[PDB]
Amino acid sequence: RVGFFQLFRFSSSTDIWLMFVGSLCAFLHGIAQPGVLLIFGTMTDVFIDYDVELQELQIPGKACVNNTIVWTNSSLNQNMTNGTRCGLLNIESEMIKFASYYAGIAVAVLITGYIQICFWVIAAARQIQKMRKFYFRRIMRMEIGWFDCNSVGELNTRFSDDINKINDAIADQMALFIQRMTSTICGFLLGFFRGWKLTLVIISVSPLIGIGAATIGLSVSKFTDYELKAYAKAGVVADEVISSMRTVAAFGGGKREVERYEKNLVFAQRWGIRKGIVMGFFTGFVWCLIFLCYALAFWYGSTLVLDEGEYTPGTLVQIFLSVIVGALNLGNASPCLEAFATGRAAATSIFETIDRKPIIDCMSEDGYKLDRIKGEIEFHNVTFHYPSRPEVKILNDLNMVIKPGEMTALVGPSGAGKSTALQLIQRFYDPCEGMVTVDGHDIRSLNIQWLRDQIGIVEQEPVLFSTTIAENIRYGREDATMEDIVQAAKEANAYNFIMDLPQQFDTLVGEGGGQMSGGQKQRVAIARALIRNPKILLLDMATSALDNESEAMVQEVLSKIQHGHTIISVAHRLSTVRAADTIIGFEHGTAVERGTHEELLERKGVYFTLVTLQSQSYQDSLRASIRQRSKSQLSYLVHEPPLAVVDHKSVEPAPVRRILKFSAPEWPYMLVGSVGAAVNGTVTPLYAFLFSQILGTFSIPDKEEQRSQINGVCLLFVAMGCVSLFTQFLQGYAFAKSGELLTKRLRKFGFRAMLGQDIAWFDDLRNSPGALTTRLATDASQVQGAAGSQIGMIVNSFTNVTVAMIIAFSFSWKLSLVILCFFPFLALSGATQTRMLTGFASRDKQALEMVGQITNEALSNIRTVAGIGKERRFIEALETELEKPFKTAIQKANIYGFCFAFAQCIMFIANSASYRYGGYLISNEGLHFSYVFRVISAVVLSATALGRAFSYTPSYAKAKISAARFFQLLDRQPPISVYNTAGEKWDNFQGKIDFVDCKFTYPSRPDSQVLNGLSVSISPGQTLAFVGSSGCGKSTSIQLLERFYDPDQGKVMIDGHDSKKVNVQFLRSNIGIVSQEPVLFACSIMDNIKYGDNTKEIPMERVIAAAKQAQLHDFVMSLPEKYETNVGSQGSQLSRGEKQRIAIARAIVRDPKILLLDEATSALDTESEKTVQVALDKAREGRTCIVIAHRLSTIQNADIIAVMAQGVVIEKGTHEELMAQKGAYYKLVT
Repeated sequence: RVGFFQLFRFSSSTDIWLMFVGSLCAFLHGIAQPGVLLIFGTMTDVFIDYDVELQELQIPGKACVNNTIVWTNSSLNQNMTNGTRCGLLNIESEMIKFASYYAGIAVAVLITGYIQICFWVIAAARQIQKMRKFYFRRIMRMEIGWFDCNSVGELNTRFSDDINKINDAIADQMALFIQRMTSTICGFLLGFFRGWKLTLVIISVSPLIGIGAATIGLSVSKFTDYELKAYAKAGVVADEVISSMRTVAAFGGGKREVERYEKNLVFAQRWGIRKGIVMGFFTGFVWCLIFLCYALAFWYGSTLVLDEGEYTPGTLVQIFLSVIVGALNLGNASPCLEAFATGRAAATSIFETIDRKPIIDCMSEDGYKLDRIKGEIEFHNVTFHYPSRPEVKILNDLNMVIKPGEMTALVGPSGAGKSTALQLIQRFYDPCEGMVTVDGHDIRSLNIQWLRDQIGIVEQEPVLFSTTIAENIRYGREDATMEDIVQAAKEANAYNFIMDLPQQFDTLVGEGGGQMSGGQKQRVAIARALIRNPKILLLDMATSALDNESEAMVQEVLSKIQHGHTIISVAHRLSTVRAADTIIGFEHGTAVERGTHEELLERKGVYFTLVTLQSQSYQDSLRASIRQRSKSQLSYLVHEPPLAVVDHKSVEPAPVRRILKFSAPEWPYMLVGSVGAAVNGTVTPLYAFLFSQILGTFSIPDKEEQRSQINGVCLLFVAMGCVSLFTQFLQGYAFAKSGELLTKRLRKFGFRAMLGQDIAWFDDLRNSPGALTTRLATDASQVQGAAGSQIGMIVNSFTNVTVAMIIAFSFSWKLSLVILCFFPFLALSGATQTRMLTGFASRDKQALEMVGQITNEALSNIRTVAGIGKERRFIEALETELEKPFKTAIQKANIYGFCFAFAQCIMFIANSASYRYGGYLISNEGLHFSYVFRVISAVVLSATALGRAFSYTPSYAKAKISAARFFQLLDRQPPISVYNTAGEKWDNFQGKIDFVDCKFTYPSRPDSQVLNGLSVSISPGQTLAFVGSSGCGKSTSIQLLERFYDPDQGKVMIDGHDSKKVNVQFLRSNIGIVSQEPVLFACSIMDNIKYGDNTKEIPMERVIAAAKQAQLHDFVMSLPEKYETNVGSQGSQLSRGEKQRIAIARAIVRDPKILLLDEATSALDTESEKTVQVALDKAREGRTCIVIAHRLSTIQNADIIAVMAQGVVIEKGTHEELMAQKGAYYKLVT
């Protein structure tokens, strides 16, 4: 949507110069990497020429008998027919020259790379600082309707993240893109313009590699969606069971659910296997294509192109490496394009909200300004509806006037637009129709900044800012003096309270500061209103948010010193309007009454008389994890060139011992994958060795032998390609299978154990059903990243390194030690880069936290800022705060630039030193020149591989964290284990109950809501009813009788057996519960009814009897499919009045000895209550029932009752004798 170059719209001249210089330096640096190969070609040509000369000089004196052609004295004044063929080439001098060239290139790369990053990062930081301050300046000027439409929760995200995305888009990423694009262009150009036949030939094979890479890329996304579609077949079961855990526990259906989940994990396992197969196969295919391209390139570059005489070996090597480098760095530019797209997309909202012109805003050009106003204000035909929902009219032809120097009160229903009238007179909105005037002038065309200065409002709910009390009061008026603040506090009745504080007026009083009671906050808000001595005072239900004592105290401050200046007040309670000079009533958004107390007492005064009479979900996480893991595995496609230059850049955690011990059962797959990875690691140094071998053959004098050896090496390349294909595919498949098996096992055990935890474990907010589902789906999958792939990567890197070191030390140990000095730096470059980057990002976010704090404080209560406070102060405060992120950004620029430039330049220094020493070795010791290339390339490639090994940072730690989260679960021993052993069982269950003064407080809930002193007993067959308060007892007795919780103190006696001694499952097998909400399962009606005794089979006749007893048999028979009809989410919606009867049948079918009717008959209508009450009453025949009902005594008049509201029971007996003793039961008939 937004043009990419629009992102730089805030660039200044200094920024333009910085970006231009950075781009120039990036261009020069990018040229360096493919440009160095030109020197390498001539270096290898010199090596080969010297080797040919040296091999010739070993022949035994050809010219010592005859003149012949090319002997030693050809360098001297002798008649050798072919001319100079010796002496003139001093190898050491040439190598000195080339090492000097490499050192110079290294210095240039260092300087240019540093400047590039430094300048680009600095320019981006400056531009985004300016952008953020401008964006905030624009928000604060939006009309409040714009804030009604837009949520603060997303404005904060726009301010924090979206601008960070733009930063990433115009930050160093642009410089890296420029460098890599110029590098690849030069890499291809220096091939084409040195040899075009070979360059064209090796390019012509590129399309197949492109197809392979594109196939892998498409596969990532395709199989992400396929996996998500696959696992949901079990995700639905998991979510269903966990979201309704209490019913499953009550009916003991855990085993069936576990089996159902196990039966469904297979689809996800299968799709994981297939994704692994595909990805491994295509990676192997790409590797095979790479090696076949190598073989073709070398065979063709030899035949008819080098042995025929067109090229020199140096040109061949240079062309090949230049094309490889170009292809590699074209690939590395892809992340920059993704970053550019993300930035271009994210900038749409920011720029549109920056360019938006506000309807009404703080300004001085809005027009007229009055002086010496009477304060008189009036309305005319005002009709208005909130722009967030224009469907509903709030005001309708409002025509009312407030006289000056007096008070006016507003009364009426809350929905009569009572308060909205206030927001219009401080001009939060303009009326849709009509006009509002003050002192004879329309509010529009009157300078808003001046207008809101005359008005002073008392907020409906007090709001204070994170500063001192003195400043919070001074916000009302800037030039207010300290004694003025003291006077305002005294008038507001806050002075005495404030002076009692530990630090008095200077105490911080924000939400982050010392907390205060609501009354004191309202008092200080009133002081803030008063300090500006407003001409018009608005009281928008000040006391509505306070308790009775604070209500009275604040009302005492109000209506006491309020005279001279007009007051417009909305009454929280009607009694307070008695002193108003006038009273205006609001109904259907129009003024009606218009008469003072005596005049509105002309008739009933419905409101006043009435008040006096009455009062006197996992999908996001799973998708992200799947995509991130797929991308992580994609790193193995990396392939550098030999020689040349490297590819610069492509709750506590559990011990790995536990993870591997848990993953033991699938060892053979891991072993096979390890073998595959070992061979794959061996591959790289072997191809470096083959390259060095190729270079050597060009010094062979016998042309036919040279041809034979080159053909042999090409065949070895082909064989290595095939081996790499097969081994890569095998590794991928084996490790994918290991990971999937581990994930399935872990999910099975995790879900199986999750059903064994005590109910209280589910109540914890840390164990929300959404959180549990996310843990089961995502975390169970991430654990494989620490067992399967990690072992393979470790083995791969280890084998690579060991083979490379073996080759290097076998062929030359003196040169290896020289090149080995740079090995640590090459290995640690990438790891240090990544970890420094993430640390800097974390520090930058920590710095942004303060801007987040200030901006959230400003926006969360924009109404207070705009109406009474000052808008400009917050803009300037945020501008001042924005310095810290810029300060951190500058040092990030410096440090990151240095660390990047040094990492780039280290390789060139290594080449310089290594070849400088190799020259000496060739000159003196007599190494074959091929060994120098062999050693250097092998060591460098092993160093790069080892460095890439340490890049496991993003995934390994979180995999261990997930493993720890699962392990803490698996070994947990809940206080009440459904899987516990047998205990205190008996066959003769009688259903006798007895509560012994139980004490209970909920965990994860506040220690209030307590059950205290409950002591009641029920004989078999008698029904007990609980009624009274809506808390502090009643319901919790249901959950204690069932083993959901155990009493904190006291005991519950079931048939004379202590509850804590009875086996949980055996006890729960005899109880039947009904809940106010009849939760059901998506199976058929018959399945739900059969759910009652899932542990055993039952005939259909029992279901018929249960449905008949539940007033359901006839109803279900009327459904299209009868008993087999599907239920719940199937779409066959059934009203609660029917699902309740289904639940009643489910409870009855098991023939429980005890019934728990937890507030049934709470349906939506009286008809449902009538339908279900008969079924409930029939259910209790000959059973011990603990019935709880919200309805009056009509329900519970059947049997004994308890009525208390404090847990303990004092009043107990039949309703008739409860009536006789004049108990609290009378309230049920009063």
